[PDB]
Amino acid sequence: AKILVFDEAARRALERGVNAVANAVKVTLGPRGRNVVLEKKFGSPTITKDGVTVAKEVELEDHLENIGAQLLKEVASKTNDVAGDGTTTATVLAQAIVREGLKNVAAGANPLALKRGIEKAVEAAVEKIKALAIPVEDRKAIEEVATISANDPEVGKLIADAMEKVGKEGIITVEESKSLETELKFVEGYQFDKGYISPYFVTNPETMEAVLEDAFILIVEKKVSNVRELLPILEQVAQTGKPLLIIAEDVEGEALATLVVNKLRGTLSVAAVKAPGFGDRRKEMLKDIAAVTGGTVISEELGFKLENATLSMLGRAERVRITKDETTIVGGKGKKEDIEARINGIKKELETTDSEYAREKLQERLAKLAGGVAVIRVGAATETELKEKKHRFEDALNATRAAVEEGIVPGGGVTLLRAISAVEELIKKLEGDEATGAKIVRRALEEPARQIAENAGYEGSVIVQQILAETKNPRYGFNAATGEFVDMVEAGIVDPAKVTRSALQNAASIGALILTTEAVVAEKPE
Amino acid sequence: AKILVFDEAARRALERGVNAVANAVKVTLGPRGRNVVLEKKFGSPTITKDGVTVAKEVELEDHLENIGAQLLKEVASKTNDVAGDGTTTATVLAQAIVREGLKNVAAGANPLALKRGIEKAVEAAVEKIKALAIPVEDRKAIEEVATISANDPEVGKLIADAMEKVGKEGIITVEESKSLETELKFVEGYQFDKGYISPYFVTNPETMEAVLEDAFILIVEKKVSNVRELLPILEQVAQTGKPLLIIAEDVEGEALATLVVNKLRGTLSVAAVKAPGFGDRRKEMLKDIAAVTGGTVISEELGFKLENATLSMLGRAERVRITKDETTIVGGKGKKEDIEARINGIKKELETTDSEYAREKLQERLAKLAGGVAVIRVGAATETELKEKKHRFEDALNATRAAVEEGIVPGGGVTLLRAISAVEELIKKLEGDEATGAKIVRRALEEPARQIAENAGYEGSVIVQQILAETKNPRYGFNAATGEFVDMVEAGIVDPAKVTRSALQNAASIGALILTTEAVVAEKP
Amino acid sequence: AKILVFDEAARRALERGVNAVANAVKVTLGPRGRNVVLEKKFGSPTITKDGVTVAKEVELEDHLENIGAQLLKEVASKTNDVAGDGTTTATVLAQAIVREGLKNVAAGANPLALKRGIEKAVEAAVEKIKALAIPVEDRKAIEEVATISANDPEVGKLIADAMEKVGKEGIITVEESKSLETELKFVEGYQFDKGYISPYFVTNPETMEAVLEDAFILIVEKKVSNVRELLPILEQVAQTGKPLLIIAEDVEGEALATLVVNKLRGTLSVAAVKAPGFGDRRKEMLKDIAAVTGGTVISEELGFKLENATLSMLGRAERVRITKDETTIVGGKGKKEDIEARINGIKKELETTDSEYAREKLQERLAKLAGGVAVIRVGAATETELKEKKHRFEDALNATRAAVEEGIVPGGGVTLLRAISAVEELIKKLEGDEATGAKIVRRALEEPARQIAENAGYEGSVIVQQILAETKNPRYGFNAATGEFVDMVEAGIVDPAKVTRSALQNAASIGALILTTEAVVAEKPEKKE
Ligand SMILES: Nc1ncnc2c1ncn2[C@@H]1O[C@H](COP(=O)(O)OP(=O)(O)O)[C@@H](O)[C@H]1O
Ligand SMILES: [Mg+2]
Repeated sequence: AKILVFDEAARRALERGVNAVANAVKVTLGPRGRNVVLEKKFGSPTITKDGVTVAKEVELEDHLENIGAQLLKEVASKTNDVAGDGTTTATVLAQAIVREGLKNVAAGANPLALKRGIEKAVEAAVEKIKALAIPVEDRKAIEEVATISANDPEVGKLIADAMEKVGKEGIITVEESKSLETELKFVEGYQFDKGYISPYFVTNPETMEAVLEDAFILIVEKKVSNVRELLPILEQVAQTGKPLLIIAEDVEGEALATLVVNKLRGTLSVAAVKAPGFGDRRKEMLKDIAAVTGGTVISEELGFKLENATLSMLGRAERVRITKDETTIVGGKGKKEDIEARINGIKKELETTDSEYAREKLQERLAKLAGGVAVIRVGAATETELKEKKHRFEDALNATRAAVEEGIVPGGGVTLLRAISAVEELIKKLEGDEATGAKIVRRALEEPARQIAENAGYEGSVIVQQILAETKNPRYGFNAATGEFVDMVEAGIVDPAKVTRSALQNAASIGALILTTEAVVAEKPE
Repeated sequence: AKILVFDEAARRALERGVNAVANAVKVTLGPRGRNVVLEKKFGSPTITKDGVTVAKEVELEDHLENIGAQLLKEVASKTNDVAGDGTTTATVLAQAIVREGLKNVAAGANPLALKRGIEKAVEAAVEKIKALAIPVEDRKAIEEVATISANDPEVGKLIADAMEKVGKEGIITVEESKSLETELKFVEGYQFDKGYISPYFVTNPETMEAVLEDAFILIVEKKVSNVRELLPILEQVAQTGKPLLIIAEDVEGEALATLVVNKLRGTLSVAAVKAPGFGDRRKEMLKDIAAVTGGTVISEELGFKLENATLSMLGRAERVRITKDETTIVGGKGKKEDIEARINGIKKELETTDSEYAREKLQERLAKLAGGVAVIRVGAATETELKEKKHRFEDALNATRAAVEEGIVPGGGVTLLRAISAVEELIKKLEGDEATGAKIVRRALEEPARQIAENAGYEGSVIVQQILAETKNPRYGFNAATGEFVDMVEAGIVDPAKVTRSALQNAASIGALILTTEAVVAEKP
Repeated sequence: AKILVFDEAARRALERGVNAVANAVKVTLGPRGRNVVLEKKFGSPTITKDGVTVAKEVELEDHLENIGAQLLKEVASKTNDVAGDGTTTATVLAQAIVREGLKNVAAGANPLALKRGIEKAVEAAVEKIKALAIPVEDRKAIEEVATISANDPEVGKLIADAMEKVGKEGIITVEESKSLETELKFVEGYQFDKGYISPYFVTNPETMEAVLEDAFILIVEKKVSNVRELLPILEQVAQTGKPLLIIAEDVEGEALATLVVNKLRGTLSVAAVKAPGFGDRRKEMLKDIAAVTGGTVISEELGFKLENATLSMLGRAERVRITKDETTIVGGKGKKEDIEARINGIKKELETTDSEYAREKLQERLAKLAGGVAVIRVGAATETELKEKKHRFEDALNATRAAVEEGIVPGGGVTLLRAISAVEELIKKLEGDEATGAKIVRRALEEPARQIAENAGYEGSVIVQQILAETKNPRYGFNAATGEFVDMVEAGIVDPAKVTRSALQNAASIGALILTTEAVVAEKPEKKE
């Protein structure tokens, strides 16, 4: 029992959703976001100033409107997913683009033409972001960036060192130490891009992660779907009192169902994750895990049933962190020999490799194993003070890492504003509805800056003007925090150019999507 | 299926909740609070005059409005949590601040500016509370304070003595004696800031505590989540007929589930508490416990499984008291040797220590082990009369202890009133909406005093005036109890300056929060 | 049936209404202002840019909110009454004063004091307006005032042209032309809207006119129906060989039949035309006609018999045109002193006339007598366009009038911005809420300048700052039409000091009142929930 909806009817419904999210989220953008209250079904209410936190809690009653909300949240988040920030900024830009877009379409503008224009606009914008970016590759550079985003010259050093040694494609993590001091330690471990097969395996509802400490790592290679072939090992581990991380190529049917039940029951704290990589590439990576873990790849190939698996064929580590997009293994306890075994065998095969693509990938396995897993044990005094430093340091890390990828640009929306000039120049060479699109982007670009100042209790439009007024130094901007105009850079208010380029491109993507939408097939109230 | 709400729509909703609580609560403020009737689903109705009692029972049907009520209750209670009182007073102040705040915001005032001013106002107010605070450090001082908060000159003495000997950073506890007399004894024991992992471990529903007498103290270091590795020791202790206190770094899954079931079942009376401190700091404190208890830290480090734990590796004490925020061990039966062993090894490492922070903390461990554990065995006659004295004396203690940290000020709202002048001076240097905020706080400050007189059946505004009239002695105030103006201090109507400073700062926090609220995402019915 | 609303509840409601109207209006303010579309009961709608016109159409469903809407309308109209222009400006200033003020009331300020301060602040403001006023002294100065008020160069031109060739004491009229084009035309001699009492009088068959060259004017107050009384003069004239125009309350019966027959005969060339006005004014006008032609009025109440009339007491003119409904006496031979004394009798009488209607009647007389009557016939392709184009002319005139009266000041709200420094100085001498009151005006004074710039696509606050910034030459302002800061006066962006002063005084009058509200007694929403 579906329900069809076409043309403006549909686009307007989606927009409604888009606005629901965007309006709740943008009140937090900038140094002085406003408070958003979220109520928990059981616990008492919560108050935030974090866009992502609020975005997660936004779900609308109406199917069609919700579809828009979800659709926005998705594309918006895939910004934080590649730069660890700017998910809220992408939402704001998107709202604007959607609004003006639908307005002009309703006034007779051609959707496709608007799109062609919105795209050309963004290109020009991005190109300005680039030519405006400050590279961060020096030692001092990387440290300073992190030092700021963390607000701790020490953690800055650590983050810098951690990167210095593990490398760009290396592994770095922030762990909640128990000690009251923050230190940097280079343990053994691995990390691949796969996450919990079921959101029920989550340990912490807030962070949406599944944290396992001192657990076994059952490394399978088959599709574990039968309970009978799993109960044996599941039992041995049950009596161990320890948690279990399953890394099969997939866990479905009974298998996955059981794992989830006992997990939510308290019988056994587990978490299933799909095997890293694909094809030949995968078994090779499953071994990399067994090596650093001290377990063995239970492959049906070398003939071996699961039920006959010993509570010793499965390696283990000090801590395992599972995200919906990534699995991390800290404290690998495999034989330092097996590990160096892969590292070398990987280098040998690296000389025999000819395709640049294959090379880069062996490179990452090489950098994961070697260098290992730079860990930043975070010291606190309160469970509270910890969550704080934990978050702060973690972000500072993601920030800095992104910062290195695409340089940095002036923050506080200022970079997006400087992009306007580039869009203006484009418009002068454009005409028709296409030019209108370019104009739409140009208007959008003002929102972030404006919204920040606005949230801070200032006249958005006014500040945005005074900023665009200064043409001398493009780094000239408004620091909504102190309420003064300064050099955003020299004021330590910067953003990973990667984050900005993304938020924009993503927002513009959602916009183009909706303008090009001619129908939506939703589910009728079940 | 959520439900968004923005701008004034939201703020007004929250305010509705804020008022629901506040209006039910404030009718109890002061020496003559009015009666509030609360019905119990099963038992017959209840009547109170206690703000906190009433606040707990306030839950609204509307999600949005309730959100406000809960939000208030939280911030309001985190005053009683740091001073053991003034939760109701913080509520009243908050109601006022929220009202005037929203009013002026609706008239076009800038929220942030109002905040900036509400803040500056509080500062100046607090600063006056301080400069007006009565220090409690004398012998008579500390005794009198406690004597009052306990309503027992004897317990006052004991509390005074207990503090006199164990010291500021020392350990003091109130235990439910079996004797019909109240005494002070200086045993052996420990105490850390961690409570029952599950509210189901509670022994007394009223006091919300978990009291275990002559129990074993299974000191673990791993995350006990498996039943198999716990059943062995759980069984040995089960046949002992004695209770058990588990102090692992955490108890979850099956382990925590089983412990709770048998507890509520009657199979085994236990209670799980998380391990004190964090990190290296923690294992060091887990040993301090084993030392005073006569047990051993079951650490997987020194290689040792839990199932193989003997009913002798776990020390024991005469009584263990568990609160949702604190665990107390009275009657430590560890070898007097193992104890003095930590005391000295702690002093040696204390000379090698250089960071002032690390020092102060070894200081508390040092004061916990040494001085010991001043215990106040509480004598009663009824299980009822006991819970009462228990609570009363315990609060009196916490009150007095806090009273020593930050001095005392005139009660009956009078101190808050004296803060007005400070706010006035501030306003004269302020302008715009910022000045308005300051004015909001200034108006709020009158509520407590006013409300008290009101509840007592007098003209609030009138009394509040006659008080602000006298400029000579700031301790001049109205005693709603006798219906006469007197020296609040010399009249024994004082308040821990810490309590007051908190209630204000907290209320003003809720206020600023709501004014800065632009949206709320609630769950649909 | 009533509902009693107090405190903030009441003020907010009122404010909602105030803003409802004000925001519909402000959309028009300035050169880049746009139009509002007012639905009419039957025909096409009204498409204006005029404050009061829009304001008057606004009617809110909620009683309290509506009361607010009304109070604001009053500000609009009373300003239109006192100056005919600057209604939008007054609305904006009122809105501004109401919000900034209502805020302060919520903050605990005493409204009464706020009022006193507002009042004092306005006085100081007005005084500064006068202080910057420049007297209108030439064709340019006027072309400017008009071009602006109408927001059209062309309109400003014709108004200047006409105004010039009709003197500042003249009279200009706006009429509905028939072609697509607008035309400016002057009325030569004395003329009134009465035509030939009988089509037979016609002289030209191609123009349906009655042209009498060098003729005698017979001015009879009473009617005329009896042939007898006429014959004596008709013979005297007939023998003169000259044409004759007879002006009497009416010419009927055998008396008219005579003139016609003789006319058609060739006996005597004549034409009859009813008296100009009515009541005592056509009596006073006949005399006007008298003084202009030179003849004598056969005043039935001065003691004159038509039968005893003489060529000695007849009016004489160089020419006479009579259309189906209009009469024009060209080249009247009247005595100069008779005219002037006839004129200065109206002047030395206007200075005692109140009802603006009586001042308009006693003005078209003094206009005719000064042969100074211009008329702009506005053309357009559609009724809707025309009705607005027509209106713009009317506003431009009202402006011009006011400009001549109290002077001219720099436009674009610039002049009111300059009033700020005055209120500022005043504040330094004020205390308490009274000082707050003054501050309210201080802020309000920016609204006009802001909204103009705003509706043009600029930052209100920004522009107002740069203006208030350069304090060397008060004539410094922003040209919201070109987007450049300039000397407002030199740029030709000026406003009649009268409208400015009025707008503010009216805005401030209602505004302050509102701030003193503490209760409202309205109708309980009839059958609603
Ligand atoms: N080009 C211009 N630049 C700056 N101000 C202008 C310009 N044209 C008109 N104005 C100003 O706009 C104002 C009011 O315009 P208008 O829309 O006609 O409303 P109102 O009913 O108040 O007269 C005046 O102060 C006038 O001088
Ligand atoms: Mg006008």
